Amino acid sequence: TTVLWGCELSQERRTWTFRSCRLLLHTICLGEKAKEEMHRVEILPPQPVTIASLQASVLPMVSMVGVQLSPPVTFQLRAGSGPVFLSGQERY
Amino acid sequence: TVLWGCELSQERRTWTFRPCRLLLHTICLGEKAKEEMHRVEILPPANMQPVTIASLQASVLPMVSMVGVQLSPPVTFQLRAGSGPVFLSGQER
Amino acid sequence: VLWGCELSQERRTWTFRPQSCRLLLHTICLGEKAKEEMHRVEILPPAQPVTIASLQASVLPMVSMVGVQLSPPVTFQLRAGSGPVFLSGQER
Amino acid sequence: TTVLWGCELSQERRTWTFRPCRLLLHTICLGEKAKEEMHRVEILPPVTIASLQASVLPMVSMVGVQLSPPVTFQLRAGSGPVFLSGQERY
Amino acid sequence: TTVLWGCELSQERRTWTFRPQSCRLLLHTICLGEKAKEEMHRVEILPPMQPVTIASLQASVLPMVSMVGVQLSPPVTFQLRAGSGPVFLSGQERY
Repeated sequence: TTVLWGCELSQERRTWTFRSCRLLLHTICLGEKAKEEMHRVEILPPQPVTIASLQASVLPMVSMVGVQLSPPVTFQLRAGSGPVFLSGQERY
Repeated sequence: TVLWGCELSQERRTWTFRPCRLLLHTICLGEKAKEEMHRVEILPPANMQPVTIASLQASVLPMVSMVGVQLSPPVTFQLRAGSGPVFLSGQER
Repeated sequence: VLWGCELSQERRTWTFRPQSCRLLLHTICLGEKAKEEMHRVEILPPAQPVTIASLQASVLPMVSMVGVQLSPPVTFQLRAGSGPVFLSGQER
Repeated sequence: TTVLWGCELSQERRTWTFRPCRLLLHTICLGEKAKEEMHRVEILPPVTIASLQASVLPMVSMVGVQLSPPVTFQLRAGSGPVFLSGQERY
Repeated sequence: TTVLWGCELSQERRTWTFRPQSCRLLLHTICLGEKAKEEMHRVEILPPMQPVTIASLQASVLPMVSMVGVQLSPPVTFQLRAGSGPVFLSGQERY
């Protein structure tokens, strides 16, 4: 049974934790409100791993369909104001 | 098994798929779409926040290909930001 | 086997026929000769069209959609732009 | 068996042929030394598989395409260099 | 058993080798840091045979790429062939 999953990161709310046997991570997208500075999203333990770098006037968003993450997973907006959205599916 | 497609816009920013599995392939801006960024969401089914699946803009990225996304119906797409047209393609399986 | 086609304002359509009961669609690419306007490629019904790609020379000259499998007959149409636009795939 | 595979195309070497199995093709990338013109890469029996340009799209990923050898790539337009990467399987 | 993997390449560390029944490095994304300057970056894999180029990125053009589905057999040596970075690689160690 797969359920749709999503989150929004920003400078005000820089972190989000998924914490169902696997998180299927599909896309990462900038919101229309996001400033122009490069954005960077990392996954934190339990060093950080950078999974995406995006910029409004250069690369709207990115697809990474196929990535499957083992929970718990913490995302952090390591650089930029956001909003930055993430989409995916929980599967078990 | 069956090809699927839908165009979202200011006139129609919402669409819902019902019949097993929507394979979602690409999302593309139309040549008549104006400059502004466009954002496409999937709404949660009624039973917390819409899930953003694509951000596109004509001068910087006019489409994206997310082959491998497989959605269970009903699925409601919404054109959250932008006037469109924005197209969606995929297959009903 | 390997399969490809070129669409243009002169030749706007290109129908695939004959295993070869599956067309794997891999990439869609603008030619270096395509002019600056946005290009849109749709797939047409046998007997509403579905847009599968939007491209523009100065913004995004190609796209990969490896994984799409289509059931023949498939008719592609260059709905907008003058081309050339190329498609590639693998008859399966 | 799997072995990493790569080749480089350019005006000085327009084509490259892989043969003695499937070639898993991964990415196609412009070199930093490349010029600014649009580059187009074909597979010759031609089928165009990529268009790239340094100031617009310097590479593309094609993880999933599997080719039956022999396979000949051609730099149909542009001066290069253009790199291809993949994996020989079996 | 799968574990998240991530490395950072730069002028400082312009080469990293992932060393070892079985294990595959699943290679997911390669992304420029916001601190990378304007030059083109190119990342190779060096034979444990010439180097193989796997990505070309540039901040003002294409700051990252996804290559989900690439499964590398160790040993795998990554090299930042052109560019000062930082450039980040992400993936998972499987099995």
